[PDB]
Amino acid sequence: MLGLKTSIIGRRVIYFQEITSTNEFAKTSYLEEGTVIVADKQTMGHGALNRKWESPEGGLWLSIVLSPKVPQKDLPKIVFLGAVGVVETLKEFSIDGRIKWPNDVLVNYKAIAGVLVEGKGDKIVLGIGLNVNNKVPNGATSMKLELGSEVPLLSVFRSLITNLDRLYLNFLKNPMDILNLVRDNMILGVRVKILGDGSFEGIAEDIDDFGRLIIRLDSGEVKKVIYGDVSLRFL
Amino acid sequence: MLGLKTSIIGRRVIYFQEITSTNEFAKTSYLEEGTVIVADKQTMESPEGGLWLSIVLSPKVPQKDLPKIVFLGAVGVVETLKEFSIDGRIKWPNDVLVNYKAIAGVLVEGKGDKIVLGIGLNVNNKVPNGATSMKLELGSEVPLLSVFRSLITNLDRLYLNFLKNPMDILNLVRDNMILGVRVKILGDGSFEGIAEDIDDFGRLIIRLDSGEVKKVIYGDVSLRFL
Repeated sequence: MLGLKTSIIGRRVIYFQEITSTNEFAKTSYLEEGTVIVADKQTMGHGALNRKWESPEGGLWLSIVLSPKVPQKDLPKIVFLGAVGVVETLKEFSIDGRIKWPNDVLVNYKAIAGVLVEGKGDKIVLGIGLNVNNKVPNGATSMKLELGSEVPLLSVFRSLITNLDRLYLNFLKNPMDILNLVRDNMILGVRVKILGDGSFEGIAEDIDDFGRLIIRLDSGEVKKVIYGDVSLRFL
Repeated sequence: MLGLKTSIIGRRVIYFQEITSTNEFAKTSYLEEGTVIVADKQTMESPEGGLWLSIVLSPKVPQKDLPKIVFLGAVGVVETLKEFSIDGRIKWPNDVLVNYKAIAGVLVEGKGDKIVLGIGLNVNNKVPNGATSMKLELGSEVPLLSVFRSLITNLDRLYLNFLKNPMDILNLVRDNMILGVRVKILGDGSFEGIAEDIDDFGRLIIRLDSGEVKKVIYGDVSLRFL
């Protein structure tokens, strides 16, 4: 009854009034490629680095099952499809989102969405959490706060699924393309600090052909940061 | 993202751009009670524009009451049609007509612990000769999702009350069914008479011209209006 016209993502959609985690369900259940798992609220949701995700009613919480037949080295870039898809959807609603490498989307430096990718067998699960009408933590934002009006949640879902399907179909053919979209929609030219062991600071210059963040330290040294188990802060 | 607030029916919803049959998927798959299977179209064809869904139910009521599940679907559809100002009436015991034109059909299949309630309703889809749709009745396209929300809400209320008071559904059927007219019952041969009412078991009571009264149990018979 939803009348989705996408080719792969959205062929099937499993909606839950409540769920522990859309990503966990997607990982442990046999689902055909393109299946979208979406819930009104998550009781045990999280994002990258297992950062607890408050997923109250009003937000868009979903996961997508993908099994891309692309070279092994390209498989990691799936996370960027999510970030770019969110940026494209936000633009349709007149909101300018920018990517905080590698998994977050900010609006005027305020967090509005997060992406996470996990694996189970040969299946890849792309998880996305977008603040729409839900209440958000101080410092964060939502489509509702940015527009000063409630936003039809289903309309956001339709828009995002449409954008993700388009990006995914092209990814299967031209997998290097997504990096260019990320590059043009990410926050660069500013100082950042990579947290954790061997912590360092420098200017986030760009991302390379592997999606690694290229940072120029004040000494002139150039470091390439792999995305995945990385924590970054804007200075 | 749908924000359904129902108690059981609609706790989960599995949507398909296309499927062979929502009833077959529901019967075959491991699904929890209340899960709704809905598709834009069924290939084995229920065309795009219609509301094609199946609901997984596990009612813990006496076996003598289970035959009444089909009525939950028929009444639910009638209530939704009335919400859209369409006069749907029940053709005993599983069809809904508008001025004698088919607009919806209900199909229940079960094996005890799992009963599948299937419903097909013509909304914006093209329909066969003699049938009608919500779009044809209202004169314009009807938001399919709005019909879905309305129906799911009605079915959930009807189902929850049925679990506690299985007899209540019968009065809603009587109040919304086509009666007082001649019908032909086809099965082991056939007979004709006036459809008088439904009894406490949901059986159709027919008065033959001879005065004989027959009680029809659905399962291996078909009803035809004359």
